[PDB]
Amino acid sequence: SPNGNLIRMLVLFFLESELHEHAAYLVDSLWESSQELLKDWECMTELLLEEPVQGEEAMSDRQESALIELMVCTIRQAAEAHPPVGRGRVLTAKERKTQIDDRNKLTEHFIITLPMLLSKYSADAEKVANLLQIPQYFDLEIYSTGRMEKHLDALLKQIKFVVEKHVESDVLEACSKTYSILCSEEYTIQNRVDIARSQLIDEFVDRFNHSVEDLLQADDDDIYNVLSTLKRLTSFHNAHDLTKWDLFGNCYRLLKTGIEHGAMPEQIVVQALQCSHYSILWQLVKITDGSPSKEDLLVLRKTVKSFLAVCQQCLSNVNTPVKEQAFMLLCDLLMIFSHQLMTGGREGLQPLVFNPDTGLQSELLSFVMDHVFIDQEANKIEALHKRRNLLAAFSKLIIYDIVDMHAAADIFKHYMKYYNDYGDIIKETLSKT
Repeated sequence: SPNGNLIRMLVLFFLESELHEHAAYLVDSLWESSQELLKDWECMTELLLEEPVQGEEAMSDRQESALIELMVCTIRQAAEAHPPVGRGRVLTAKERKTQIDDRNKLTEHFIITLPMLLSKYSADAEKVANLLQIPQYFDLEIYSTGRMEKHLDALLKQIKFVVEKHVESDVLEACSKTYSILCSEEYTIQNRVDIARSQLIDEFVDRFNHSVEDLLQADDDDIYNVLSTLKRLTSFHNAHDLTKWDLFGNCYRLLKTGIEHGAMPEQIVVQALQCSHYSILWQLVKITDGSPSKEDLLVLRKTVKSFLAVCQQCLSNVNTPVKEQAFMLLCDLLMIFSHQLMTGGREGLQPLVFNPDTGLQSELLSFVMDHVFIDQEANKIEALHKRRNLLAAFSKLIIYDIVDMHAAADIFKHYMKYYNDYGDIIKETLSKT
């Protein structure tokens, strides 16, 4: 493949030079002139899947990662037929025809080759997370049309292998999204994916339940067995309703054990808090869409009240990731279960309304002082945007007077004191320089 040499050098140009920071911007800039080369997906998957021939240099691991990332960018650009975010709308008749044929080409090719790609690179977390961004651009009807049921089985097989081998959050999130996508088209393949997903969840709920009992009744393995299985269940509980498995019960036991004795690892606490939050959100969805009874509402109220106390108690955990996690869920729940919940003819949801007492408001205000306004490279701007999200989620409680909006203003005036006292002098000084 002479196109193979061009693809190889394009990967080299993207890695060796600093002219293009993002792969999506490089693909977009060359899309007008090199669209046919950038859509030779048969050539890209052959470079990734075939072994080097005699006299040919093997691709390094970084070049294979860049080729995968570039390949996914071309898949998006061909399927969506518009530049990526940041570079952005009527398509001509030919462009719409090109999009339909592109969508058909990439769907048939990657329904076959994505299982092969996932199998070869199953251990590489960054590569698998990128490869799992591909099914969202599939024309999923082809699974039934082209009689490609065996390739759906091969994809479901490789996703389960990926879930079983990985604990990274981006990998587990990409697997969860792929399961959600595969159940969003037609019921014949929806039922086949539901069977594979439910069996995958059943196997990890059993392993999680057995690990929780091993831990509470500790070893390094006991800690890993709980954390690793809880990570996969927490990642799937966002997009998948896992309430038929009573996951809140064991998460509550883990959090209560960590509150009394204070020996629970921080990441088990963070995952247990997040998993419990997801369970509550799904329980609210089911209780909202249906016609619940008085017992249904008060059962969820008992659950939310006990979890609000756990999040408040977790604010005193020695580990700051637990504080931030509990604080984010506090600001989330106090906004969801406020009087906002009674909008749109849903006054029957009043028993689910919660008002934070004085002690909780004071502890929420304390977190802002010690963990949002702190004294003291790529992790600095990430922690800054994290603290901004923490303050933004807390500011919504201020606007609607869920917390003491006056006590929060005095905290704001305190940390803005240098700007109100010397800001005018500093502004006009930096202007004339």
